[PDB]
Amino acid sequence: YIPEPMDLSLVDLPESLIQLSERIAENVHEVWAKARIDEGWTYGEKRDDIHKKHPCLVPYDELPEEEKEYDRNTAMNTIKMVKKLGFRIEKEENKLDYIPEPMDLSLVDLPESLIQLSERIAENVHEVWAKARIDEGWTYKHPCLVPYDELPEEEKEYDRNTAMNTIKMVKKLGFRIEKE
Repeated sequence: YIPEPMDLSLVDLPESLIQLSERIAENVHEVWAKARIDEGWTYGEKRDDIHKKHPCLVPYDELPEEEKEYDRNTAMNTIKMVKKLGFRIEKEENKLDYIPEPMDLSLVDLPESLIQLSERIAENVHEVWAKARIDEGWTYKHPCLVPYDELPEEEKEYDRNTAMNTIKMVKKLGFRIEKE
């Protein structure tokens, strides 16, 4: 099995999609902070995994720039995937006082075309994961290094709901995704 992820190296994002990419990365930080603060986590300068302290539990603007890169690139890469498949994307606080306010996607409905788009994203994301690690000498050592088709529906439901949630964030942020 040789994973072949989509080549995004030639797609170029205009300013409106760069900004969309950054508001997505911002919202996934808030989702993460609400999730863990409700789990009983708090800010501390160094991170303790058993006393539930962590330093990124901060307003997004007070995160270090390196600390923002991972989500920004992931969000940007998903937008590029959507672009390379031929989809248009068009329209239409103090540290101690920080309460994360993630978007609510509970009621965002996705048409069937975008649900399958989400599935296509999840497949390629799994493909990027495999190649990266298969390039570093891994082998089936992980049992997820399989064709996306031959993954167990337990894990395939996870990747697909992650991509589905990004597509919902785009729609709640006022954008429209249409083929051609």
